[PDB]
Amino acid sequence: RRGALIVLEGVDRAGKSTQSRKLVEALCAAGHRAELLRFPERSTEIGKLLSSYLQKKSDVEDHSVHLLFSANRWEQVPLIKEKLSQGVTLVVDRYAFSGVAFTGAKENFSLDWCKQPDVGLPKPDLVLFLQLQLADAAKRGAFGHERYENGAFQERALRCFHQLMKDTTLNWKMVDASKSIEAVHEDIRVLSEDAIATATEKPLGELWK
Amino acid sequence: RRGALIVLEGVDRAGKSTQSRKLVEALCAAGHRAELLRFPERSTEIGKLLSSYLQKKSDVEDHSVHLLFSANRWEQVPLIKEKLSQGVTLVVDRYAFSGVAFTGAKENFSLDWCKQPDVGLPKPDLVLFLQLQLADAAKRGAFGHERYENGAFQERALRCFHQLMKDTTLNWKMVDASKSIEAVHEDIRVLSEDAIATATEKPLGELWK
Ligand SMILES: Nc1ncnc2c1ncn2[C@@H]1O[C@H](COP(=O)(O)OP(=O)(O)NP(=O)(O)O)[C@@H](O)[C@H]1O
Ligand SMILES: Nc1ncnc2c1ncn2[C@@H]1O[C@H](COP(=O)(O)OP(=O)(O)NP(=O)(O)O)[C@@H](O)[C@H]1O
Ligand SMILES: Cc1cn([C@H]2CC[C@@H](COP(=O)(O)O)O2)c(=O)[nH]c1=O
Ligand SMILES: Cc1cn([C@H]2CC[C@@H](COP(=O)(O)O)O2)c(=O)[nH]c1=O
Ligand SMILES: [Mg+2]
Ligand SMILES: [Mg+2]
Ligand SMILES: [Mg+2]
Repeated sequence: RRGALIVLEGVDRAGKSTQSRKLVEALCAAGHRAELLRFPERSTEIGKLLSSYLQKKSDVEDHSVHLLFSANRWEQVPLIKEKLSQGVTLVVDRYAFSGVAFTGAKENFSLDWCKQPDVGLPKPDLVLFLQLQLADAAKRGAFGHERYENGAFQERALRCFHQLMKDTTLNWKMVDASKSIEAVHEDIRVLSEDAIATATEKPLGELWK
Repeated sequence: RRGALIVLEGVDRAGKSTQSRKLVEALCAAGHRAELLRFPERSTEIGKLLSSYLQKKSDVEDHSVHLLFSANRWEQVPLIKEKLSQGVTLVVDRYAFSGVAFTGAKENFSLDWCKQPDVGLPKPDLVLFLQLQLADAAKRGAFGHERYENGAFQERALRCFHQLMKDTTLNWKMVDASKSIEAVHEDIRVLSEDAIATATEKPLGELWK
């Protein structure tokens, strides 16, 4: 009985990390085997290049960095497939969607080109998109100092996210991330319990193919 | 008057590195501004991951390593465009073709998927393919100990190379690499002088688009 692959995507400060963490804790408290993953995963060789780039300690050509973000997901595929096959549900804090939306926000990057490297990755059974008015998201304190942490770039990534959501091959679920942390959690949790109960029914798919 | 982008591809031990070196020396002796590049370029962060992988000091998931080889070319695009625009012809010892042929030789890698990351790179004005009977190429001493240095894998990369050569958007030129080092050089050199003289006539193209 395989585990489910559940991804959280969403506007900046939309609550992806808080909800990913709470979701795993709640699933495990309700007797599921669930573990948390995030992207980028900064602990590998690739991830350390990505962390330095996001912190602006290094500059990386735009196509190269896009490919490194994708490679960073592929290096985890063997582990993802193994965990799911063993019945462990995986909750993932950002995935290929963020990859495509962020590079796709830069000038002269087509969505098609941005998606290709991630074609074939493990297909999520559930993709939650935490929706929040960009302005309320900036009221969630203030912008950090990493790359992309500005208003104009975020609006352009949001547009790309909306294009990806026309992709009917994927089980997208909109979440109203403007509610309290606990109210948002309870929405996410019920949609996740549903997905887990149906993921044991059809094999793990392949993304964008 | 832009420089030309000339790539050498070819079967193992076909003579790509020797000819790349001789070609640059001859072009410069004949008053051209020409410089040598190679892929993978093992001096960058990415290139050191690639060198360790090829030497088998490290194992890398197959999709991730394919993307790293491509990223390794994109990190050099800014320099490639700048050099060509300044009138410097660039002689390149392996390029995206080797990227696609080598991963494309592994099971379950489609040529389409393998080409995507390199879509958009600077399009070579001339692609020389050094042809040699795989057996005569093994008579060029013996196999080293790096990855892919075996007979069965080389035949499968050669097949992929032949599929890429049906790509009429590219100026492929077959070279008979079984002749002497000097005879092969003289063939390559004349085809290169021709390409350089025509590359000042149309803008640098984009690969596979
Ligand atoms: N529903 C919520 N209401 C109010 N504040 C929240 C809510 N969810 C999270 N926060 C706070 O807002 C900040 C961002 O939350 P976080 O879960 O880190 O978002 P995130 O989407 O992962 N951000 P990022 O990784 O920067 O895109 C943190 O201080 C959270 O405590
Ligand atoms: N035309 C030739 N005839 C005979 N030996 C040659 C010829 N060209 C190169 N060699 C020798 O064959 C070996 C391989 O040459 P090299 O130029 O390094 O090939 P290469 O294609 O770059 N190999 P690789 O990088 O391993 O695919 C070297 O010892 C060369 O001196
Ligand atoms: C997964 C992924 C992410 N991104 C961006 C989103 C914001 C930043 C991470 O920020 P956090 O580490 O704070 O989640 O990195 C990309 O540009 N491409 C990708 O493939
Ligand atoms: C450019 C490139 C190369 N290759 C392989 C060809 C043989 C080895 C390099 O060997 P040499 O360093 O000895 O040329 O690396 C890939 O697998 N993908 C690529 O994108
Ligand atoms: Mg977060
Ligand atoms: Mg060589
Ligand atoms: Mg396509």
